[PDB]
Amino acid sequence: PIVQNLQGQMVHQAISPRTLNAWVKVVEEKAFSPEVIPMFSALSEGATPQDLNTMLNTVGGHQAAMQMLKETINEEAAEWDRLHPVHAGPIAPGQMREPRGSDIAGTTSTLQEQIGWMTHNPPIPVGEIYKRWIILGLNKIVRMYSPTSILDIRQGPKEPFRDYVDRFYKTLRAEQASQEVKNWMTETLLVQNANPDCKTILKALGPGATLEEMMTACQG
Amino acid sequence: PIVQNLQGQMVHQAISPRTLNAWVKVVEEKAFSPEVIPMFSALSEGATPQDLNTMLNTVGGHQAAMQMLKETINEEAAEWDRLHPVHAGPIAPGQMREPRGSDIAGTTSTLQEQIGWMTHNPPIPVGEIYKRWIILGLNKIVRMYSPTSILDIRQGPKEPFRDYVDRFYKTLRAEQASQEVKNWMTETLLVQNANPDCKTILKALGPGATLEEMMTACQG
Amino acid sequence: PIVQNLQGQMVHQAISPRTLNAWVKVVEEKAFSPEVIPMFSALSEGATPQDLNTMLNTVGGHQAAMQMLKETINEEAAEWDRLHPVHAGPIAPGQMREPRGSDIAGTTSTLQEQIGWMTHNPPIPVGEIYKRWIILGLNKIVRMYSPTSILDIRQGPKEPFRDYVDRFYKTLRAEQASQEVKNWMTETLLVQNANPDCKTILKALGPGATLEEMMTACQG
Amino acid sequence: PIVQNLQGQMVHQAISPRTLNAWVKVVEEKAFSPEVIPMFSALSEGATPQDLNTMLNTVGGHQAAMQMLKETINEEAAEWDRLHPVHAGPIAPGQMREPRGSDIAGTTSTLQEQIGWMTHNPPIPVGEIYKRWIILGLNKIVRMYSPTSILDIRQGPKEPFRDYVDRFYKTLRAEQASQEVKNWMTETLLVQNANPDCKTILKALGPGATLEEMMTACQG
Amino acid sequence: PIVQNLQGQMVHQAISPRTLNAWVKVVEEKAFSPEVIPMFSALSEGATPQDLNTMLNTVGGHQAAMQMLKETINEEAAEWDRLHPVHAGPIAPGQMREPRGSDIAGTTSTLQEQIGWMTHNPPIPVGEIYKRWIILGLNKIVRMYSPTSILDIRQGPKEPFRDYVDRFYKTLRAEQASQEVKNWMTETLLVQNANPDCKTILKALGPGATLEEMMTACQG
Amino acid sequence: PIVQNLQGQMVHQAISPRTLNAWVKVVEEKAFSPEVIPMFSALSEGATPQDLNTMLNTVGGHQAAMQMLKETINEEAAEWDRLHPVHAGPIAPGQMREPRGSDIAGTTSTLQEQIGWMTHNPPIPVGEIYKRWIILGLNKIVRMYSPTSILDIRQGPKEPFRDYVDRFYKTLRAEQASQEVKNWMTETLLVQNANPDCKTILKALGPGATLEEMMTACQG
Ligand SMILES: O=P(O)(O)O[C@H]1[C@H](OP(=O)(O)O)[C@@H](OP(=O)(O)O)[C@H](OP(=O)(O)O)[C@@H](OP(=O)(O)O)[C@H]1OP(=O)(O)O
Ligand SMILES: O=P(O)(O)O[C@H]1[C@H](OP(=O)(O)O)[C@@H](OP(=O)(O)O)[C@H](OP(=O)(O)O)[C@@H](OP(=O)(O)O)[C@H]1OP(=O)(O)O
Repeated sequence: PIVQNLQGQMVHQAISPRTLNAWVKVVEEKAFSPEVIPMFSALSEGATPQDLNTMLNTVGGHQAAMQMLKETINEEAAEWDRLHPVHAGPIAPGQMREPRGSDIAGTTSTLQEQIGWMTHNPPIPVGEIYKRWIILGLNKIVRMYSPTSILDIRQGPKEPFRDYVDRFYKTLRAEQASQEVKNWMTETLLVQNANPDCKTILKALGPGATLEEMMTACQG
Repeated sequence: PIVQNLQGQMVHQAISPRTLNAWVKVVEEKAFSPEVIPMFSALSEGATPQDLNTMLNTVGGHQAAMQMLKETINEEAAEWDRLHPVHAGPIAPGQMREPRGSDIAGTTSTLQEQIGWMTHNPPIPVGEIYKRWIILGLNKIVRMYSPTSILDIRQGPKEPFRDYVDRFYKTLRAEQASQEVKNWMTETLLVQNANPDCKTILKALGPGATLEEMMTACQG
Repeated sequence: PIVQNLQGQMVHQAISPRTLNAWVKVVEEKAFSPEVIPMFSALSEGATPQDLNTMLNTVGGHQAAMQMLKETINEEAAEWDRLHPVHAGPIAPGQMREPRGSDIAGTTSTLQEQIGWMTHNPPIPVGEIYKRWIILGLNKIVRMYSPTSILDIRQGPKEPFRDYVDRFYKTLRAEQASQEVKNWMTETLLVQNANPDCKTILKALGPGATLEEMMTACQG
Repeated sequence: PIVQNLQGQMVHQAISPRTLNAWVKVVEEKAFSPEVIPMFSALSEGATPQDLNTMLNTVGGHQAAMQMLKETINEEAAEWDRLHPVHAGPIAPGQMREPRGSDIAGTTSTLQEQIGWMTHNPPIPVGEIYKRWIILGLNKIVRMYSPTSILDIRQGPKEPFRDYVDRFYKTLRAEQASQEVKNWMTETLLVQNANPDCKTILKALGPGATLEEMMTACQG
Repeated sequence: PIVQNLQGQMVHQAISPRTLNAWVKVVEEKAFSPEVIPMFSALSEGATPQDLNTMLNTVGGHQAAMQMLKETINEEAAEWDRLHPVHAGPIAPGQMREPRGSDIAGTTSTLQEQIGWMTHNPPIPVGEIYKRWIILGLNKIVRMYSPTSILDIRQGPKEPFRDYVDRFYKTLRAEQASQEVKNWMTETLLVQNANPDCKTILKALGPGATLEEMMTACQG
Repeated sequence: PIVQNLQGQMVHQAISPRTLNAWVKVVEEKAFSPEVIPMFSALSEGATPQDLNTMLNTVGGHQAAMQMLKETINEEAAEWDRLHPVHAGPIAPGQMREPRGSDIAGTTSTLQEQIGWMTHNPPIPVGEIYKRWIILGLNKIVRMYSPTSILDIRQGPKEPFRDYVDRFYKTLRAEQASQEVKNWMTETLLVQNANPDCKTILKALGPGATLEEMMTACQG
């Protein structure tokens, strides 16, 4: 992608084969865990919209997610076009006007236009907008691909509380609810669906008990 | 290949063995899916025609498709020679003669000649044209190695709609239809080739809903 | 992370895929053993808080420890906010106010703010404070994942004392005890919970001898 | 090999061990397939005959082919010596006479001699000629390695035409006959030795066609 | 860490994860053999005391050896403090006093102090002192881990003398003694504790021959 | 090691960890074979003697060969001391006297002396000489693990001729002798020790037999 230059501006460079190999490995090993969402921001720093398009295309299978993200990109491009004032008239030499939905998506914009937009004055980070749209698409796709809800988790009589609370927090992270709702569910459902023995132990522990005390109490 | 040197001008470089090894391993481990076409453009950027020829030559097996690509290269070179009259003029330093059909593919041109063509003023990315030429072939190559039709696709009574839409979009990517034709064909056949209960539910929902409602309407 | 340009000004770079891939693979493979605590500081030196929280988020599984460390980070940030004399009123131009309880976590502080803090006059090592908080959280996590206590280790009648003292010192490294108590216990517990013949040999050898004499006298 | 300087003068570069290790491991792991013939050039660009000799000597297994290629190199060096007699006379400063029969084989010469030959104007392509001789030796080796002829191939009744055409083209590539007769026979023998259904479809198509049409007609 | 730059002054850097991963894996997999002592010196070139401490602490298990080497480091630091003059009072600005016994290990001295000491004129090779202390600790732990002495090695009645001489030399390399003692042992003990037939053949061949002649004398 | 600077002066470098890792892996995995003899030289294309002995001491096991090569190094140092008289008197400033028998091995000379000798005018390839000394030693190392002679090889009736000729050439290449004896034996032993059918075929073929025709006539 675009790499920094020693005491210089930002110039475009070829995509590292290591980056794409790591991306295909991580999207072929699990491809449906929340931690792959930060991984995206660990590799899409400063990348051109063309790089985003190539990364989206290089994935194998699961084209339903590709259609989902394409639809979200189209609708958000339309909303950006309607909200942002239209640009016309003589364009200043050396720079280009604010790109429309087609240009930011990379379908009609070449590499030179994206490079000029990155080095604009003031710089226009439409790559950031495109990747935040992709982040929203990833959020909705991980909502889609989550195979369980939050309220249906139940701890088995022989099931340890360790992996129980682990999967509870995994589904909590998969949930898109507000912070206060997350706090309420983590304060209630963590005991509403546990084993009865240490359920009553935690009830005896009183309200607002930290989870370390609960985990040291549910043992045995 | 030719890479943009930091705080300096671009210079020719030898092909890294790792890129070729990754290319050959991904060719031998994966079928002729559409997503391999962008992957090629993720490794052939800033490459001389000789580099592209070497990349083509490292193919392991499936030489029938290689013969198809060679024939398409020959016919495209013939078309290029036919549409470009022979450029006759003085030969002086700083000016290089017009490459022919055997020269764009790099079969009869040395690496130094390609470097001189790249450094010629004005720059001639004719080798890049050759790249797109092979891309064209790769397109039909996919259509050759995914012989399953798109009209005959039908979701079985026990076939989940997730895999149904996955294979439908795989064959769509294998298809040569334009963007609008693809959109129309999907918006028709997705509801035309579903389970009867899904058909009734989605027709009760009505047209205009995105694929999200299509998925969430007839779950199970 | 943060690097110094050769004969140049300070420049902030991204995270290389090598470091994150190695960290995630070693975390997913190796358990929550004490040796992972130094390993983190091997790869998280001079890193911005945003890089630290992205590295934290890229982990997969064991979300109970993640929730516990988030709680500890939040409470420590609140304590830092209340104890520190939070400046109020106007801020002079060209300055940067003290980090917030959420700015140190990186969830509300932009990368430009982090860069300004790093190069501030005088510099603010907020990233180091966050790293120390992470170190405390990892100590809590390794205490949580401690298999057994330290007083229950018993030497087998025929098991060699070599692996006995090895696991004793491993558990000492995994122990939550302070400095003076561990100094007291490293001179009396090992000679008290060994085979009787070697115990009496060590007792006759005299107190104050280092562990090399202990192991040589205990040789069979 | 010998690499160009960053806007400077030609400087010899050290041999990368990774390329040699990859070459030897792939040669010893997969096969003695003719696919090594082109990719060898990708690993021997701008390399002195010493580097080629070092690469050749580090091979493992099947020393009979090594003896064959050594004998071919010796006889071709003798041919070069007898066709082009050894030059005599004092060597003017700044130039150097052509390499001898042993010098061109990279045996009785040092790296500095190759550097002086390369910097000499015109540059004598001793390395290129040695590479051509190695290519001819490998062509003879792969001619030997062929376990069957080209005219005895027959297609099984219970086999798809894809494997038949694949093996026909791989054996055609493995052939060392003249290109003219090869291209003449690749349009006839493929149907002269095909299954009856392909034969009937092709003779219904009529004499003369492109292999794309042939292989699409064989489908179904 | 301390690594030279291309035609430029040395700048601070960080140890690559692959180096530490290889170091820890070879430490945990091969042995606590003397050959690891040079290996460490291969990976400790231009390394700050912080890097040395991190590389030391990244090992998993064998904590008894870690405690032993820490104790030897502490006693060596005490010896250095008592031997080298104890500076009292600050020095003129621009210079710093010699690092304390706790500063060589890096327990109390930060990386900035180590960098300042390294760049100070005259240079402070405190890292070299720490490395040689680690070398002494490795030598003593190798001597500890030797399962047998050099005096009680007996050749098997049917075991070939190749394995006998190999194990004799391997044990000798683990011996911490002068080179003259090693020469005397290799010249005397190699025949004293051998099989009667090789003993008689060795005595017939005389004591003036080298190891090669005597090992080729009584083969079988 | 010895690395050329970009159009600059000669600058010393430390040994790359990957080079020594590859060396030790190929030594431990692949048995002692002549093919690894070039593998050493490619890994030692310019290095100080200190680096040579450092990479030589990394190998674990087979210490008998290490002792043999150390003895040969000592005897070659004695030879160098005898043939090259020791010189005394004044030493020119900026230059160092020629290395002695102990200095070439690097046992007494420090890294600074090696650097000064590398940059000496005229250059002193003392380390190069050292490497050729090692070559001599490894020659007799080839004689160590040779299990049979060059005339006891026999082709079994059930064993294919390919394996027989492969082993014959392995033993021929491994064996150290003159060129004339190899030329004599490459036409006598192989025919004499072949299965009777193709042996009499070769005898009917007569003189001038080449291995290619030899074992293409032996097919069947
Ligand atoms: O291509 P990069 O991502 O910049 O990584 C390179 C690459 O190593 P890898 O292919 O293993 O990643 C270099 O190898 P070449 O491409 O030159 O063959 C290597 O050079 P050496 O092989 O000589 O060590 C260099 O290391 P360095 O920068 O120390 O010269 C290393 O860079 P990193 O070590 O920063 O990944
Ligand atoms: O550490 P791993 O996860 O096993 O990956 C390694 C590593 O490659 P990366 O540095 O890209 O991770 C090796 O490089 P080093 O760490 O030894 O420098 C490389 O070896 P080469 O550099 O010689 O290519 C090797 O490849 P191989 O297993 O073919 O030897 C490759 O393994 P993977 O290819 O399985 O990732």
